[PDB]
Amino acid sequence: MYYLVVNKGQNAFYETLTKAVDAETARNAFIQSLKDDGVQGVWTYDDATKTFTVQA
Repeated sequence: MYYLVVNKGQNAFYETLTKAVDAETARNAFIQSLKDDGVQGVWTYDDATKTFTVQA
């Protein structure tokens, strides 16, 4: 569905919000594009917030 992501590492901050239809879809589909920008990091998304944080 509509989830937002925020990448946090040591010297790079990138966050994007895109329509993913579902959860794991946002987990698999979004993670690719979200990583497509800042793959270097790995995200940890919450359900309470509905946001993933790609941290490297």
